[PDB]
Amino acid sequence: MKQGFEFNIMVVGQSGLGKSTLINTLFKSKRIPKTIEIKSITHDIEEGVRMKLTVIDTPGFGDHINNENCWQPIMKFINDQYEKYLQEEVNINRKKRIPDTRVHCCLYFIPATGHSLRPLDIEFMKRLSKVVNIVPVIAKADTLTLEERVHFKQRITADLLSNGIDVYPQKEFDEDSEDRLVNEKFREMIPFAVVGSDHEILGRKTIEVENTTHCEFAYLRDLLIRTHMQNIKDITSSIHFEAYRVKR
Ligand SMILES: Nc1nc2c(ncn2[C@@H]2O[C@H](COP(=O)(O)OP(=O)(O)OP(O)(O)=S)[C@@H](O)[C@H]2O)c(=O)[nH]1
Ligand SMILES: [Mg+2]
Repeated sequence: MKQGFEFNIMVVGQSGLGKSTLINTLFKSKRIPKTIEIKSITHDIEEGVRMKLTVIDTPGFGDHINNENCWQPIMKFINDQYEKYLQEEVNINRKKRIPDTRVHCCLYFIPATGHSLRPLDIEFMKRLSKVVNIVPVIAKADTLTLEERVHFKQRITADLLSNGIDVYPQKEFDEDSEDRLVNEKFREMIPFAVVGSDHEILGRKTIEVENTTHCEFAYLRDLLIRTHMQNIKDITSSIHFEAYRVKR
């Protein structure tokens, strides 16, 4: 006795940052081979209401000498979903609901270098933010100490700001004071410090990934699935998708 709400999360980042590991971690909260192709993974989860969660795994980039050929297949997948949705909106014969395969949210994995963002990730996120909602994440946050994590977060924040990378929740979309407070609590977490679960409590040789004090994956999951879910979709539709509609 519930209804199905669709939600699409895409993981993006360099090779071996724990993208696939986080996906199975995220689904198992309700050797992984090398990701060579873009794969969508869908499972129905009942958080009172049923949600049709789809997670899109992507092959890592930054591994070659030229990475423009790596930033292209992901941009095509995003726009193709924007294309598949638009071909059904113009479809005047269609009596049925449109299935939403559009990427609503996109996690971006940042390597724990402990320094400023590299030109690659900067240019990549600037492209992605222009066509989709990005949520930057500190890949393998267990790599860093407590002190280093604080310093790294402070630095990543400065880059997004200095490079004009608008991440969710974009400040230009805050309605009132109550909307801003909840959004501030989200932005203060960016970049989210996540940890993939090695075997099984979902732990990491030990580090409980579902613990809010050990890492921030528990917060990120609930915020994206429960708290910020509908707001992301609304911005994906009214802002990002309309930007695509006008271009074509
Ligand atoms: N220390 C640590 N290691 C992790 C974490 N998450 C994943 N790993 C390790 O990283 C390695 C790669 O995990 P993986 O899922 O392959 O990243 P990946 O991006 O899929 O590799 P690729 O798909 O981009 S080519 C695995 O050996 C996994 O155990 C994490 O949070 N902390
Ligand atoms: Mg992978």
